[PDB]
Amino acid sequence: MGRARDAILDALENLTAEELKKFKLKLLSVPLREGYGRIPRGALLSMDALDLTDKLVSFYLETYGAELTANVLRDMGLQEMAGQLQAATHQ
Amino acid sequence: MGRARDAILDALENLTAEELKKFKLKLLSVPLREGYGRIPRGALLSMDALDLTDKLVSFYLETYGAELTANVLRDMGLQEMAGQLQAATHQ
Amino acid sequence: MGRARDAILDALENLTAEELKKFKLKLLSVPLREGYGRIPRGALLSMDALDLTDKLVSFYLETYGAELTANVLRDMGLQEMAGQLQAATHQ
Amino acid sequence: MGRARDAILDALENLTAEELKKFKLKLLSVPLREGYGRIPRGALLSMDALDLTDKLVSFYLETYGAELTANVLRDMGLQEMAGQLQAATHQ
Amino acid sequence: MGRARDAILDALENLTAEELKKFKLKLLSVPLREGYGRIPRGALLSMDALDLTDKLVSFYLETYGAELTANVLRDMGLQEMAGQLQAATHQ
Amino acid sequence: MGRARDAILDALENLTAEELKKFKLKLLSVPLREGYGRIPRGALLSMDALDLTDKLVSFYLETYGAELTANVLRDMGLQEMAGQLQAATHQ
Amino acid sequence: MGRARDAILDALENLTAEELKKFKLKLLSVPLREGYGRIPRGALLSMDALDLTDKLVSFYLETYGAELTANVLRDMGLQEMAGQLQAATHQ
Amino acid sequence: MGRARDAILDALENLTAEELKKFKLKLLSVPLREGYGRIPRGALLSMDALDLTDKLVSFYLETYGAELTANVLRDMGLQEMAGQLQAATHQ
Amino acid sequence: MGRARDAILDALENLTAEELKKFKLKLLSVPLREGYGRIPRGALLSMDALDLTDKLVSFYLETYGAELTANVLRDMGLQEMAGQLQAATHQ
Amino acid sequence: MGRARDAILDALENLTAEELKKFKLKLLSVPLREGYGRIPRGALLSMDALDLTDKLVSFYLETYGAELTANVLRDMGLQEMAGQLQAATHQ
Amino acid sequence: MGRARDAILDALENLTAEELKKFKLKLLSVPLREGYGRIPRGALLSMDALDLTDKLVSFYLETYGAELTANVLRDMGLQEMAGQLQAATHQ
Amino acid sequence: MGRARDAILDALENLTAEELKKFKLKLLSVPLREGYGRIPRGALLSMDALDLTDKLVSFYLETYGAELTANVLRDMGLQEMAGQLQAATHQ
Amino acid sequence: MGRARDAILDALENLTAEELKKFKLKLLSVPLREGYGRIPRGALLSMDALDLTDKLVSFYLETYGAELTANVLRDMGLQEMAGQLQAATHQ
Amino acid sequence: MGRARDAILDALENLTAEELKKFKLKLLSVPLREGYGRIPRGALLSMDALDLTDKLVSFYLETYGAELTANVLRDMGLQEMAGQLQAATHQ
Repeated sequence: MGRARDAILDALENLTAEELKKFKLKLLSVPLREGYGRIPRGALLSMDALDLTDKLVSFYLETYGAELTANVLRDMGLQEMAGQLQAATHQ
Repeated sequence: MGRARDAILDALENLTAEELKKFKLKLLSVPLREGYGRIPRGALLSMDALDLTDKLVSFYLETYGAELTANVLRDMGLQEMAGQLQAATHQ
Repeated sequence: MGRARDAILDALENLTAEELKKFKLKLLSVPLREGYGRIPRGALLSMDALDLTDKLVSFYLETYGAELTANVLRDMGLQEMAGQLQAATHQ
Repeated sequence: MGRARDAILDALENLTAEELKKFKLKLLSVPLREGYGRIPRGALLSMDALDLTDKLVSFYLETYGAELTANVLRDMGLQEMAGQLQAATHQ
Repeated sequence: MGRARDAILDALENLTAEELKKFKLKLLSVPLREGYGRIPRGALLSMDALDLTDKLVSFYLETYGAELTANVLRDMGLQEMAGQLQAATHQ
Repeated sequence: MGRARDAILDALENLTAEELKKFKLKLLSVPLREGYGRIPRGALLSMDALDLTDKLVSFYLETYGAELTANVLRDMGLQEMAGQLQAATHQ
Repeated sequence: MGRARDAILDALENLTAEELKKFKLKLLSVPLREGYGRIPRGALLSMDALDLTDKLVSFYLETYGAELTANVLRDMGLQEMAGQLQAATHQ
Repeated sequence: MGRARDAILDALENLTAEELKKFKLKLLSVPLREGYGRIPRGALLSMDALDLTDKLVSFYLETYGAELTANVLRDMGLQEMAGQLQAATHQ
Repeated sequence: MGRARDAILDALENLTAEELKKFKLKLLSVPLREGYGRIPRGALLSMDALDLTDKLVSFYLETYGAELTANVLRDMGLQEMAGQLQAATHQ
Repeated sequence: MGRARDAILDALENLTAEELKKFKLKLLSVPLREGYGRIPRGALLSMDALDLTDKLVSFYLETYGAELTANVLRDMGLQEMAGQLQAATHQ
Repeated sequence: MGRARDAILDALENLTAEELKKFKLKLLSVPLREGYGRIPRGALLSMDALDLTDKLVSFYLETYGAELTANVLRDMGLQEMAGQLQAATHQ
Repeated sequence: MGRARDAILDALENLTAEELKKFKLKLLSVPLREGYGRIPRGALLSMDALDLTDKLVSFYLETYGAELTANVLRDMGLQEMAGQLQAATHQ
Repeated sequence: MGRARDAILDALENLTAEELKKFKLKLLSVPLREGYGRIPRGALLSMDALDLTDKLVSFYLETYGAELTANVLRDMGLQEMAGQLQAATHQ
Repeated sequence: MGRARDAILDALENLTAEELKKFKLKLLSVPLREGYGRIPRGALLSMDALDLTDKLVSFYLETYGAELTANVLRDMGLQEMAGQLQAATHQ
């Protein structure tokens, strides 16, 4: 199976518990491409890093799952984890 | 078959576990129209969102099942989920 | 016999204990083509993955049984298992 | 989904922990329009910026949620964050 | 069903998590009218506001459930929530 | 809600760190009307201006909470703050 | 039930945070009457006023629970709260 | 049938979930009279208050079942529940 | 039978409740040799250590089941358990 | 008749449900003497303590049934149940 | 049954929340006699005092279970609890 | 990993607490390159040297993180610390 | 329990905030008898008088705990407090 | 088991609350040998001394776990703790 489920894990494990809550809150309002659904609010507010990675790779695909994570990380300020994620997924 | 069982599901899945319990508690004393029964305490205080949706569409109908849910949601303060539920069910 | 009963099993076996309930609930309201019946609520809410796959291939046929499963999976958000099922069934 | 949940977050994160308490205290007595509820004291006096933004966007809507926040910010003296919020939300 | 289970909820939700402990502790020693039982210590010291309201309306009735709660609230100093509860319940 | 929770805040925020201590100390011996309780020493000697305003408005009512604060302010010499508080609360 | 669980609470709530620690420390070496147990050090050094009152009335009885608290308060210097407790409990 | 199965329940319901574990642990090593067996560890460490009461009145008799419970409660420090149980059972 | 089912248990029983979840998540994406199947998500995300060991020795054999476990453990950083497993299995 | 089916029961009833699973799993690979068979997996992973005791005394004999149980109990760390089993069986 | 399970509990209940963690960590490397097993890390780092006492008396015997506890307690500095444990266990 | 996280630490540890506050105040208005975010006021005005270094290296990269710090240090007068930082980071 | 935990408290409560630091610093290098441990710097350099007394009586015994404190007090110059401690502890 | 887990503990308990944070920050940038992983920031910036010792001995081995700690301690200035650690570990 694709390695995109491991690049996201190494990015969501390098950020503290106060930035994970902000990530999960930003994930409720980020614009989405057509044909994709949105994770319900009842789950996004309890999931930890592992469940969040699994849900991200399940609802979206590998490529879009990586791109959306990188865009959200860039938007909230952190550009080191976003850069690492882009470097890992792109090649 | 009627799609009002899917609008209620999207309304009970966007609220946390401390708001679902309040919803189930206020469902015990909400005024009811004539000819409709009340869900007993034994089962109502254990069902999750899916079981709650099924049971709500079981005792009540599509139209009244949506209206009662919207009224209860507006009663407890949440006017976003109630608004989207009304928008979906009305048309 | 047809191999479409095996593609459905490989898709419903990757669903957790909470997503299978949502699948079985969405199966009660999904629009149906003319000439096909609906699974009764008495048995639908008790089956496991194997019984669900067998019953789905029983009421519907291979092609429609795969298409309905893929549509229900896409509707509830999961677009990875839906894509896998489509790839397996189409060719 | 609307972006007014993001403009409020950028306004409640630029004020210290001594002004957040004042904001949450003035939120308990601010005048409200008809049809809207008031956040209970039990939860309002324990939330941080993220939960406060989520609850403010949930109880009210995007437009009124932004207007009330701007009015409360202007009431307590801070005219820079209120102006930034108005500029972000209006256009 | 009577609306006395809603007036009590609005009174136990406007007091913090340190006053709820005091409420539950004082509930173990207040005088009781004849014919009524006392909540056991094992369950009382673990309930939050919702279960507390449910059990208070369960063991006692609506009228006595409101009067006892108002008396306990007045005993521990809080004369705002007690006054609001009295105003809601009496008329 | 009542606007008397804001007039008290504007009066306790104009007190230096040495005058707030004297206010909190003289609040321990001021005569009280019948039916009202006294704030315990455990919490009274730790609260800041915001918590003090909240507790003053909770233990007493709006009218008595304002009158007692004005009387205490006048008693220790400061008549500018007491005069402003009286002018704000009365009309 | 006995009122002695309310007289102790009004005595442990009138002492600051550095006197509760001293109270809990002197509670570890005060002489005890025969037949009564000693609170373990593991839980005694974490209890706040409410849990301390509950445990004090649980391990000992009303009369001995009041007398021991009065003796400990007198031994550590505070003669006002000890006098208040004695007056409340005796009559 | 004897009322000794009701006095034990009223004593095992006034103790919290952290004291029930200690009760069940001390029940594994308390000295026993001749002719009586010991509850196996496999079922003892999973029973709740109701099952524990039933097992205690089943393996032992009413008189010895009350005496053993009182002695175990007195051994572990709690002399209020033990005294209440003794008063209830003796006369 | 083979003793490699006991060396794996001694390695999966020394992982905390948070590292077993990571092990089960990384087991969903680890590269696999030809001719071997993959455990479905529906069952793998609920297994504890004992069922995980049994399933690992069921789908894979003794040698490959040990090598895959050692590789997964080493990949997530844990190089003490991997060393113990290698020492136990190789000789 | 032989009493070794009762000594085994007293050893399998003194261990919790989490250790019985480990016992049943370690029974799948323990070395066996020549001439004795192995319990199949289909039945072994469903039996409770009573069925396990009966089946263990069925395949093996009294002496070997006790010795194998003692060895397996020693392997998993429990040397108290193994000791009491040896004491009961040997004399 | 032996009373050495009661002397250990009175020693592990006198440790604060930070000394029990150190006890559990140092229990992972203490030298052991021949023939005795070591508690797995997965369960040892989550046990509280009661389960710790039960496991300590289960894996080892009464005498060794007390001696190991005394050795570990003295090794970390605390020679009061270890002293009373030795005094209780020896005679 | 890059060593620029250690060169910044030696620059923010040689300056007193009256200069760290000025550094943090100047960091709120310094011009920034395109695509980079600005640290919010709520967190920036509470960080010590270590948290400030971590946030500086996280929001920006190694090179820009060092260059911005050197520019800010040069702006506020200190040319020894900035020179040391430039010498360390450049080569 | 022994009264030597109270004689130490009456000696460490008469030290100003500048002499307690000197006492704690000299406690780090004082010669120790064989068989006794030394308090680590991580915890010792933050304790107040109450925690210091508790740790002093816990690590050492009553007699040695008093003697070491008296010697340290005499070594730093204070011979009135050391004399009082010796008089209290000796008889 | 090896005693190198206890030598690290004696070195991390001699660091104040401000030096442990610096140690944990230097642990994020220290060069690593080939074949060893790096602890994620999510858990590194929350751990206390005990969890840090356990995790350090978990990712690395006894020898490398000691050498890395000694080098990091020497880098940050403290050569007494590093000397003690080397003396303990080497022989």
